[PDB]
Amino acid sequence: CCNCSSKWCRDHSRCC
Repeated sequence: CCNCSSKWCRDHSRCC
């Protein structure tokens, strides 16, 4: 799933 570490992944998607 989306990686919380990522800045864009968290900025657009929510942390797993």
